[PDB]
Amino acid sequence: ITELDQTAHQSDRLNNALLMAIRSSANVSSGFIEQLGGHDESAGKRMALSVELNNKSQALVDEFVENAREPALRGLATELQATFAEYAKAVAGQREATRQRSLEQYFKVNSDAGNAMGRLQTLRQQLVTTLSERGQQIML
Amino acid sequence: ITELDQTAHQSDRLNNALLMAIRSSANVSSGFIEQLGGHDESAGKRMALSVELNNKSQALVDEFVENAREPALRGLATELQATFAEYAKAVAGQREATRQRSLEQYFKVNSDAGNAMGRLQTLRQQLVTTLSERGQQI
Repeated sequence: ITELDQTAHQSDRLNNALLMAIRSSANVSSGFIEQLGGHDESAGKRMALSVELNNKSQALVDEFVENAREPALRGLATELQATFAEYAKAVAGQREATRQRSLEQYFKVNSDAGNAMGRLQTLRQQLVTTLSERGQQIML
Repeated sequence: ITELDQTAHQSDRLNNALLMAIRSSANVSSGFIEQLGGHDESAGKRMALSVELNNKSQALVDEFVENAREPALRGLATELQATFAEYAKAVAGQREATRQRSLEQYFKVNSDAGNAMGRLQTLRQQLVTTLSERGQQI
């Protein structure tokens, strides 16, 4: 029954990582809105929240890769880690666009992140399916 | 295996509902900045996506809560229903502010929204853990 809890924790890492990665990009936009409204300190707070959420998401993504040992899982896990690196740099580019106070630059790397996020969602769906297949197999 | 397939469907309803709810508010803040930059066509598209995502995730949460009859679940399922009702109330306020293009209105509910998503995340974990235990209770 130890192997089942291990699969469930891989599932939680995956679902938590994606949720916090989306939150992180959302907080960048909220920070940019605060700055355009004259609240530079609250913009600073939202920037810190975005980096925090992104760093936690990255920690969970790497934990998932490290604890992935089933061969049907590791090929996708590598893809998830590479694709998340893409998403992180785009969110970093969003925080940098906030720094420039450049709006048209913000829209460019915002589309970047949404593009990479769309591929993270497809990868998450494959891994959840691989994970829960493995869990159901242990039970049968 | 039918009782196991329903705890599987229940976890899928919950995980999808959260992902779409977080995406719904992210589209509103992205839409709001797009209005500030003059990208009004794009912002209108983000608002339509946010309303559709809110509608589907509300439908998934509703179905999840109504099917959560188990005693270890009912309390947490009620907490999710309450928490999600207060999240949709804040994201709807973010959308109202963006349509009115009011920075003042946006700043009233933007913290309400973001805070509740963290709690949604917390409750998802507590619920999936309880569902995973009932699933292996077989």
